[PDB]
Amino acid sequence: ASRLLLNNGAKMPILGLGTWKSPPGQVTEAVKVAIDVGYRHIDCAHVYQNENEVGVAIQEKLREQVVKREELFIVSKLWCTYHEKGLVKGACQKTLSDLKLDYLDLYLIHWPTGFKPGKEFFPLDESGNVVPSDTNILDTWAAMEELVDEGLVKAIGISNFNHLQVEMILNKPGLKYKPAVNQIECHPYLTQEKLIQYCQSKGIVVTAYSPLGSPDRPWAKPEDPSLLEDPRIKAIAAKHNKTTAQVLIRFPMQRNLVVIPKSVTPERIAENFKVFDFELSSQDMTTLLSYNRNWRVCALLSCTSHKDYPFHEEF
Ligand SMILES: NC(=O)c1ccc[n+]([C@@H]2O[C@H](COP(=O)([O-])OP(=O)(O)OC[C@H]3O[C@@H](n4cnc5c(N)ncnc54)[C@H](OP(=O)(O)O)[C@@H]3O)[C@@H](O)[C@H]2O)c1
Ligand SMILES: O=P(O)(O)OC[C@H]1O[C@@H](O)[C@H](O)[C@@H](O)[C@@H]1O
Repeated sequence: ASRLLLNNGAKMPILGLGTWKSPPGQVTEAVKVAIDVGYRHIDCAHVYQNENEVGVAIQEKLREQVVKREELFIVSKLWCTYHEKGLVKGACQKTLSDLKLDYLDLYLIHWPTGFKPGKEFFPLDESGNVVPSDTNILDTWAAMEELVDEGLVKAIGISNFNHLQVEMILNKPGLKYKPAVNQIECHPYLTQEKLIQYCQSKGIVVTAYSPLGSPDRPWAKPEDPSLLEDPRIKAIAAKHNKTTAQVLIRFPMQRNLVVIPKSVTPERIAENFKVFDFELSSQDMTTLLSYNRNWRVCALLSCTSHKDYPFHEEF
């Protein structure tokens, strides 16, 4: 239960450490602490601008022999400005460089939406809108498949894909490698029952991101819902003598999901690990599910008119 079996035969640790918003000056210590504490799965991305510093931590713990490379499960993601078939290998290689590794365990397409290649992560026109690429999902998928054949990555997957977009890849003529993982937003306010049931029926593992509601998202507001401070969730935690964070992390785990909470605080990274040793009742689970309000932290709102925008479909 500490690891789930992927369709490529590998085993993915059900708990991982997230690194979006982890400042460069703090994330090396954060990752060293996590590995020491017993984390074996780190979620990364080129767009987080801190992979070099994550890589410093991974190298220090490998050199120290705290972990063997084979025990670690390192994830990164292909950013939207590199969807072109000819840019994919290079994007993967730059991430490998920064992280100081010679293969990734899992490489995800970060969003289904391709943007204009360039130095800008969000290329804008003079009208301030995001300039798309004309690339499609299937071509980018074909490029990702040959990363597997080249030995650069062990498995490939997708992130923020809706079920029709997953369908598209699954029905691709001559599909060689299925998506191993779809990483999506999921917590009590966005429970994702339909999509999770869809992916799990197709043998695709689901990873829940922003499990605590991403209280540090740069676009946060005061009137905004807060999971960590929902009295109903505080109550379920009190009953178990756990923290509301530990309840919010255990919740996806009991849905057979992988979950990747972010912290750069050593006490919280430790607190977040102690979630293997208790059980939410079925009443707790059904209750937590009933809190769904279809509320999204990450709606990629600047791309709502992109041909590949994922969140117009029901699921
Ligand atoms: N695929 C995608 O498009 C996508 C999108 C969003 C997220 N993700 C991944 O999912 C990871 C997690 O999502 P996220 O960063 O949005 O947020 P999250 O994990 O839901 O929340 C992180 C926030 O919770 C705080 N926190 C962590 N543990 C806590 C605890 N024990 N008690 C109180 N506060 C706690 C953290 O503070 P401190 O850090 O100060 O402790 C941080 O401010 C990301 O870092 C990224 O790796 C992927
Ligand atoms: O950074 P992620 O949430 O993993 O997804 C990628 C992008 O989407 C949102 O978060 C913002 O527009 C940026 O902070 C980021 O460049």
